[PDB]
Amino acid sequence: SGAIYVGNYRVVNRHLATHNDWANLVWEDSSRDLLVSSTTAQGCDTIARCDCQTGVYYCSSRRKHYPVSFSKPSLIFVEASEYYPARYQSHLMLAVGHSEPGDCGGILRCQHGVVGIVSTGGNGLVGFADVRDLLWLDEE
Ligand SMILES: Cn1nc(C(N)=O)c2ccccc21
Ligand SMILES: [Zn+2]
Repeated sequence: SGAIYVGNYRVVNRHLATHNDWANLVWEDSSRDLLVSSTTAQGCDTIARCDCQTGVYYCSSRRKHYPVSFSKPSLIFVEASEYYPARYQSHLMLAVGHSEPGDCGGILRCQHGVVGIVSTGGNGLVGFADVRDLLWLDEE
């Protein structure tokens, strides 16, 4: 579980989005597992714009922030989980590290701020959904 609070926008895993998220929707994408909803207050998190392939993510199923090297945002295949079956997901960066399904929402961060959130993985791999290619999050 976890969200990005960038201004009056809550960024969540689409598969973990609440009735309130859909009742106050902005943008969503099934192939990216990303949903942005509206908020009644500006947030405490800033977004990264960069091509960094290193940072740190929160792994809830360890209560640890792990340093990680991670791929650039691109197309990958995922295996069956509690939410989705074995499918492909886009704009998804991968790294070596522990992730279960419940680790989704945990933030990934580089020097430039928030890179994205846990969304995918398996077999000592963790997959992050990129929010760096969503520049509109900073404004409006
Ligand atoms: C981080 N993570 N997200 C999923 C998913 N949404 O299917 C997954 C599945 C297996 C292992 C790790 C995983
Ligand atoms: Zn950075």
